[PDB]
Amino acid sequence: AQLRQFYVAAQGISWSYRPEPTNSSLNLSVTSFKKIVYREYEPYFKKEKPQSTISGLLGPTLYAEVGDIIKVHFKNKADKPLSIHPQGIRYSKLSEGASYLDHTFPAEKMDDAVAPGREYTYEWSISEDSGPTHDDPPCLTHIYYSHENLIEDFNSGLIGPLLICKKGTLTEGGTQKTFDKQIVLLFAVFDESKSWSQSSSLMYTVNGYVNGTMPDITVCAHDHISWHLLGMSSGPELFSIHFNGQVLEQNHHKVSAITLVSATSTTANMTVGPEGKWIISSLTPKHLQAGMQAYIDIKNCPKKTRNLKKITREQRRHMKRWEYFIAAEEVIWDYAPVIPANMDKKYRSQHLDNFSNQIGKHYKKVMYTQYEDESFTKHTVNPNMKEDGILGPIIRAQVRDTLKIVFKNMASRPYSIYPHGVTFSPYEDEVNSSFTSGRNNTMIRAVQPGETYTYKWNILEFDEPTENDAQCLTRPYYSDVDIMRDIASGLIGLLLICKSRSLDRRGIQRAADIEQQAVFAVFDENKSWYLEDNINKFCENPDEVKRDDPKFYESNIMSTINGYVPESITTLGFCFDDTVQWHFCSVGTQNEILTIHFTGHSFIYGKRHEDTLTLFPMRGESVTVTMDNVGTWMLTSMNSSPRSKKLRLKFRDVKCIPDDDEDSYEIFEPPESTVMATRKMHDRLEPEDEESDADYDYQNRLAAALGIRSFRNSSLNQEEEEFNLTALALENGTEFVSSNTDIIVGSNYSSPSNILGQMPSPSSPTLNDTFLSKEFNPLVIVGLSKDGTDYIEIIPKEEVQSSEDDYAEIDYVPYDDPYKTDVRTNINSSRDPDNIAAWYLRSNNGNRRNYYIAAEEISWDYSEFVQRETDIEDSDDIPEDTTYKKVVFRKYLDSTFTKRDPRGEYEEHLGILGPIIRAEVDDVIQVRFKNLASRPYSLHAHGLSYEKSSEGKTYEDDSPEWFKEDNAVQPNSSYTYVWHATERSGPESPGSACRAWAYYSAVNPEKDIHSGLIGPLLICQKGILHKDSNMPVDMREFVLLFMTFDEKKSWYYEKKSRSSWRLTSSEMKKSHEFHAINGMIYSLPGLKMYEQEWVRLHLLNIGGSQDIHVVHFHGQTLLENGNKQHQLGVWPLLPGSFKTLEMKASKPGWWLLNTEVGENQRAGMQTPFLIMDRDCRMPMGLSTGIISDSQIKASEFLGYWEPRLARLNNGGSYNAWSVEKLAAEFASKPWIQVDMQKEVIITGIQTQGAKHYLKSCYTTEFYVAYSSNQINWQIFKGNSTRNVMYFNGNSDASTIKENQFDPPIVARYIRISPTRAYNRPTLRLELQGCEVNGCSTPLGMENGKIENKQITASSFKKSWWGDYWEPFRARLNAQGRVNAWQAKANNNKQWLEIDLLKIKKITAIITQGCKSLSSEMYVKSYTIHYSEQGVEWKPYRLKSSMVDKIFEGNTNTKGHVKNFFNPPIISRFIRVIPKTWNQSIALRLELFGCDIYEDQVDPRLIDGK
Repeated sequence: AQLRQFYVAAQGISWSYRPEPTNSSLNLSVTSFKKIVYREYEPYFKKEKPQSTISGLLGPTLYAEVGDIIKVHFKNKADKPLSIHPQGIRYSKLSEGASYLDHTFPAEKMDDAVAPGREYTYEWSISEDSGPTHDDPPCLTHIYYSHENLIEDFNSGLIGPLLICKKGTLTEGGTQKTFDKQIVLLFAVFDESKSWSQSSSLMYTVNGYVNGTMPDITVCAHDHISWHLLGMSSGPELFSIHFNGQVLEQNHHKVSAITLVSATSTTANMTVGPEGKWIISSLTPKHLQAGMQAYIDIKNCPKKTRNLKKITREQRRHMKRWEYFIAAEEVIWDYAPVIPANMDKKYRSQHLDNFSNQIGKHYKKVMYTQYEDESFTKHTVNPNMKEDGILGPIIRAQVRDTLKIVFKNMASRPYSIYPHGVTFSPYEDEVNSSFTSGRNNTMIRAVQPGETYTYKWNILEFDEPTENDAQCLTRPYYSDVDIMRDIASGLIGLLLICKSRSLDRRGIQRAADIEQQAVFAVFDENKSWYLEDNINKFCENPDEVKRDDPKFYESNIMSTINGYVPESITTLGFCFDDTVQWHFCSVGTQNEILTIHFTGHSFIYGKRHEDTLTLFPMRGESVTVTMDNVGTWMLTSMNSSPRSKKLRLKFRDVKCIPDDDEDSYEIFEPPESTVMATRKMHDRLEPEDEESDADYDYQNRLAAALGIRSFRNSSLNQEEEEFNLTALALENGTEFVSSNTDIIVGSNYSSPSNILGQMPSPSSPTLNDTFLSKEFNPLVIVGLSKDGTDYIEIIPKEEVQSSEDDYAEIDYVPYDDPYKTDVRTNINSSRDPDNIAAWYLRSNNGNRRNYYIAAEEISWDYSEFVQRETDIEDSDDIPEDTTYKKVVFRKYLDSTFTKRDPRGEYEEHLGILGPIIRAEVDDVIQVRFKNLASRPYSLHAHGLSYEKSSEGKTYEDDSPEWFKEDNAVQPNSSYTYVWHATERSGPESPGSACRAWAYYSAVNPEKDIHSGLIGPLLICQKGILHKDSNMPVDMREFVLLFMTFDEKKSWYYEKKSRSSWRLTSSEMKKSHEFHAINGMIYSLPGLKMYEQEWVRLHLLNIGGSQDIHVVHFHGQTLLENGNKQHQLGVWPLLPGSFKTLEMKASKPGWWLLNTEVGENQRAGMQTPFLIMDRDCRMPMGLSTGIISDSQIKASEFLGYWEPRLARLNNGGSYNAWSVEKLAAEFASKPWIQVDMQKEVIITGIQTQGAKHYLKSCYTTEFYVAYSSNQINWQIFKGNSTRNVMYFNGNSDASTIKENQFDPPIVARYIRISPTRAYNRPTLRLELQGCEVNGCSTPLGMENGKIENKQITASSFKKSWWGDYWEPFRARLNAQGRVNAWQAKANNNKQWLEIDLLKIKKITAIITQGCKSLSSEMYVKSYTIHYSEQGVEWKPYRLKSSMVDKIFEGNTNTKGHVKNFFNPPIISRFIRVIPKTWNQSIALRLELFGCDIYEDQVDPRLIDGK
């Protein structure tokens, strides 16, 4: 246990982004912007503490360890109120640092802002749950900033780092015990226009420097470094950091590039190379336009030589260096190979044709060519596939080997090559500055024309792929002299590094084909230096050209895949039950993010299925796809940007010929070693044999590991250091009910009958609407006019497929014309009978699950629940008050489509989202779709497997005599879709309960993102769902979509007419569209949860572009579960992402939900949510006499049985309320209305019968209604199937029955009405609940908890009659002749004192008294005093003047009176002063309030030193 005390101050300096001096950057007043920055001081603010030289504009680093307390003494020194706010800590209301509407008293409003020249103290406590001990690097990093004004505070500085470490790894000075150096980096963009001073300057900055002017970072050789990477900007930005000639390990993955988004942090581990000076920078072209660079220098520190810097000798049994030959040769390139017949012969297009638009484009390029022997450049080129038009040769290398590359330049300019992450470090010690001068920061030497050179790559043991990776990795390689202009010319290469277990492309499962066709490149001809030569011969004359013409500038950019335009590309074919390994990479960069989606199949990424890929600039990925659906499909750039929508590939999965011999053309793989022409790799030993026929030949100097090698010691021991405090116990992701209301009985249920017994939809007998219809037929109103047509089809007969890796490739001649025969749909009798659901019914699973869905049109208002915040009338939110026509999905009951199913209480935080579709593993789902709109719509699933005639797109090639009924459902029509759940759609083995998918209408992709059609669905394991109703049983689930809506693309029949697009480029229709979560901008209701409870969250984002959303929950830390137990604090969401997370609630109150991206958070996307209390089963009066009889009203009573004089529970002579006549057919029943004058939380209700005159009467069923005003009300429904909740009621007289409201309700008027009863309808009720937006609970726990030593009336204990009326017996319900004391003196100077050990906050007091049957005696008035230590005794007085407020008292022997007081009192000692007494003084009491959470700052190791 330690106390970490820090002294800080925010002060103003003069700064110009240039380091001639380190701190006060001025020279001859060239430029000087005002800035405000944090600074650290010595104790008691005596002298400023000296700063290092690397960090110019960066706050002090804060560090902490689990089990400690942080105290901060912030004070202000600028002309601005400022504050401080951390990110990943468990807050309290006194140490948050942010201001919003949370209904807090004035004493809680000091953290919001401090005045210039004043100071405040911040206290934080760390516990197990906010800990780093979940199988991850020991120390996590976070960022802290100012919350007073997000836009203006950040742009003037005010940024600081925070670190949290595990237990036992920290020293006195803040350093660890193992690592040698810790380095922190910051990347930022500063905009001077939005700042304290108004100017115009935009800077891209590392720390505080611009244009690559940063002091060097010098380290020694072969040392371990720990890196802490941040990144932040006021707008949407992304960073792709790269370290030259180095490799890193992150989250059990070996990487060479680090991707970051604004307001994120990351930790990394690194080992450095032998020597040299290297550059580090980003890869986004916007960053390459500016400097964005930093330098690193490695020196040879003496006597620290670890006997290994980077060296491995040549004693490898299977050496891969051979004689590799490449060349860089000029060529004429034709982009469209369609004008030849089908040659694709990569021959030089010598024809120099010149048209208006180039045909035979003859662009001058330079490309990587390949040869055979050491007599380099003689006419012998190794043949390969006709595809891969412009990519260089593919290179393969394993671990622990050498590669010898011979490069000859023949393109009249210097050129070179270097790979990414392939080598831990090039063997730069061998080379010398005589030739390899390294320029300044390269260490790689270019080669002049007519010269040859040799490079020696060496793969070390530290470059091996980790066990939690794919089969093996892919990396790019290109030129070094000038990255952008060399990339503009067509030279690209790929290198594959494969594992010591992965034999070098011998056999990868059964990989018939390997697709290197996965490179997307954008070529710009305005930057390659070959522009002059082609522009000389392009036009009729070269003297009339200029860059002003858009038709000239835009026409020179070509976006292609593998150098071919997507139009002129043939299809592909694949054998059934075959595996294909793809590897994607993007080199042509357009500072954009790209995503791709497969149709009909799914990926396997790591240990999970994704079915959607997002690729980053200059990054490589590897996936594997299993072929299992016999049909034609298409890879598409789904979720595309508004531009570049023409990116598609076409493939076929054909049923394989059953011939035992010569099913297709195949001799296996005749090369088997990538051998079409030898002598390029003749020393490439046989892939069949690896480095040990019987043993590995080994030569190394194994002394780098100071300790034991310990490769056996895979220290993934799941170590869990534990330390708990307050009420925060250790947690791991499981199914935890934790602390809330719950009972052991009931709970789960089974599903005995599954094959056909599941008919749950028509269960509800009555509903709201009524209009009769039936299912009819598909009813495609339009004729057979090309609704189903061969949109895409090519039939190729090609031999160069070559069956690249393992097994045969189809001949494309002997295929099946339908190739969807199976037995399912290959039926020539009738048409499309829905009996295929009976087929493939998986064993005994059965579980035919039926759903009915309709689509219809409504009107929507974005901002409705803002009324409470709408203090000024103005408009709703805009002069155009946010009302637009939309179309949505809705759920009905039966095939008639006549009655609607009302939305209950669980499903109200949904808004525009449609009904939820739930299923268990391996279940058949039949869904009916009914179109009630005025134009066609369809239904497209996602993730789950399906067969054709169950899709919604209009691309398919398979067009049999069935002109497909689906793909268009015109008005007044219905269809039946059949879907099947399988194993690959389920969750993981050790992961959460289940995951989430989505569906949407997909016939034009601009009706699903917009116009309101969203359909998220859930698939979960066996034994979870309930038989009667498809409901979860274990945990509370929440579903969160959030995405901006643009009301200009929903133009079909919700058309954007609006006075012909009325705007002046300054309206929110165009300028700032509606940022919304579930269709509303603020005040999302229906979010309630208990304290110390587990909640499952499904965060899903689909569609959109260039939108990255960071999610923050105030006061809570969320855990990510599944197979690795990774804990984090903030999650970013990418386009087309689905995530499942778990969360635990910490403390009650009102908290905020937002996204901390920046300027798009102040214009919407905010939501306050509530945590209520641990328990609320406290009676709310109505039996003890607190509630008066004037608040009770009924409509009918028999007479002499009053309705208001009968609400008591356990007494009376004439007891209850009677009606004397039950209704005929329905309830239509008289009601009892109860009012409470306030808003409270209601949880349950008790009931009792009647028994008099040798007769027993009791109600059996009833139903409840509630309201906040007497105008309108609702009917309670939850976990029920008959759309109204029917309670079980009584069974016998004089026996209490208890019921629970599964979601707590909020209201002020309640009314319950019976429906059936035995004998005459009779009732007797009691109510249970608690108070809203406050801590109201038996804090003192006077009735059972406090020991009999702290509540002795030490003030004036002149109380005893003699061992009879001993004090501290003053408890609310003390049976027997026991109560508080009776004063012997009965004077006016004698009072009561109560002591508590810890400071606590008291809110209300209930003073029941006069418990004595012999004689009744109470108190009529009293006053209150309090103190800190016991010498102050500050009287409780009103805000007007110094007057002791008088209080009320009892009025009868059995009476409970509860006194409030608006300002709660925070103290330890309390004193009660009796003033007026009817008779001898007697008392009983109970205290209410709560304890301040983090006051655990008792002295333990002061000053932390």
